[PDB]
Amino acid sequence: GITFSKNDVEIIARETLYRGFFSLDLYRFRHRLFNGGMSGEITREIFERGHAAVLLPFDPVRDEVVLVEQIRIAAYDTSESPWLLEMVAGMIEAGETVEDVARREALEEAGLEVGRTKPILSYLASPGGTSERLSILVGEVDASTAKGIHGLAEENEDIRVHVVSREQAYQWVEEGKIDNAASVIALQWLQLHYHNLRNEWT
Amino acid sequence: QQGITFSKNDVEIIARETLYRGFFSLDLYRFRHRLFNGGMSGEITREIFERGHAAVLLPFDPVRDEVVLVEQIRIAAYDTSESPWLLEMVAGMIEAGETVEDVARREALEEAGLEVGRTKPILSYLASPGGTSERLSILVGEVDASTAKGIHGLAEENEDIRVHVVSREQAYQWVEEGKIDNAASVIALQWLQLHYHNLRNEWTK
Ligand SMILES: Nc1ncnc2c1ncn2[C@@H]1O[C@H](COP(=O)(O)OP(=O)(O)OC[C@H]2O[C@H](O)[C@H](O)[C@@H]2O)[C@@H](O)[C@H]1O
Ligand SMILES: Nc1ncnc2c1ncn2[C@@H]1O[C@H](COP(=O)(O)OP(=O)(O)OC[C@H]2O[C@H](O)[C@H](O)[C@@H]2O)[C@@H](O)[C@H]1O
Ligand SMILES: [Mg+2]
Ligand SMILES: [Mg+2]
Ligand SMILES: [Mg+2]
Ligand SMILES: [Mg+2]
Repeated sequence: GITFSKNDVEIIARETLYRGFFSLDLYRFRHRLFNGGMSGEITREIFERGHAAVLLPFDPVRDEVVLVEQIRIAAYDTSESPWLLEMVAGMIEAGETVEDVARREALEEAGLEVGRTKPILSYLASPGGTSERLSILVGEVDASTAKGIHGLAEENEDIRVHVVSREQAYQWVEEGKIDNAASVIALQWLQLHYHNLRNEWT
Repeated sequence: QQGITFSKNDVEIIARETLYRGFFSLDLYRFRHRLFNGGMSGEITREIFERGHAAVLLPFDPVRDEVVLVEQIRIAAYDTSESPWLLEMVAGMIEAGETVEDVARREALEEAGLEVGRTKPILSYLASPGGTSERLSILVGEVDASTAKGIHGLAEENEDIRVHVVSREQAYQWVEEGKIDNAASVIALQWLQLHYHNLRNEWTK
């Protein structure tokens, strides 16, 4: 496994470079080197935007997945369209749990009640430049109740529900039609675990 | 089956404003877009972290069923991880005029001392598109894991990297256990777990 621990790094200071809806911080730190020495003082720019909960809504009876479609303008420059097919997800605020956020967002974004849940994985989105961690759950849903247009208007959130079969969703990952990290991770996990999960939940 | 509903013709980007520029940038996108129930939104603003785009290389030894991991500190992991040293894929930013393949091969040498044989695309993904534009394009690369050892990275860039060789099965079990938990490695190693049988047959013929 890894070589060094938090006993091997000192964060000297963090400087807020930008404070708005999100923050950008300069971390100043020193750390042990693999060759046996200590680094000098290093600085890194880090995008601070909190952490998120992600829900894969899976119907184990029908072998169906619920996707949500919404515009993500940051996708515009490298994608055919900025509207993406994604997992239910939202930011975790102070004192909330991953699972309570997932359930609130499943209701607000897809009109879905969630039954049983299991953790998938918790991952760092891009840890060279952002602290963001996302914790994915799979949630038992009745996909026949998933339809229509959702999202909170007062937050300029406009979301369309799509229901597909599991195999169809995974085909869309293979084809590049679904290409955001949270959805790729969740649906690859589903393809590796669906036999046991469907058995557990049926 | 239809898929997504709207295209770039359905969104108007009114302006972008750089709010902060240093090594990276934070931009404010100002835009309007079509609504599903009809009509156009009002003006919306989003803060977007701009850091360019990256190439990622999963170094896979098909003879040995082994993967090469690189360990380095990622200080952004500190607040949510037991240690900021992460086990990762070879990866680097893509400079203008460069291909994903060119970057992947260069970084394999710089970060792991690895010569790469054949490559195949895995997947290209958006890291976190609600708040960053970053796209990462993953290749799998054919390597001899018996050549993978030691300390690498560019010291003049304060890049200090240690090579680890593990079995594919061990690497994937570490994803399941949360010991590997950065997106690029998770995506690449899940893909490998779904495709290694055919990939080994393809590359050992
Ligand atoms: N946050 C930072 N702030 C300042 N300088 C930095 C930073 N990150 C890197 N540098 C400088 O830039 C040099 C080279 O950075 P390269 O190695 O091509 O990129 P990558 O591997 O870091 O990022 C690639 C992906 O993997 C990661 O997970 C990222 O999140 C990306 O998603 C470093 O040695 C530093 O001097
Ligand atoms: N970039 C932004 N700039 C300004 N306001 C924003 C921004 N993003 C969201 N808001 C405001 O905050 C509201 C709620 O945004 P949240 O709870 O985070 O949900 P989510 O699904 O968007 O992001 C969750 C993850 O998925 C994505 O990939 C992200 O990268 C995350 O990783 C928006 O409707 C706006 O009012
Ligand atoms: Mg959301
Ligand atoms: Mg929401
Ligand atoms: Mg790198
Ligand atoms: Mg490098």
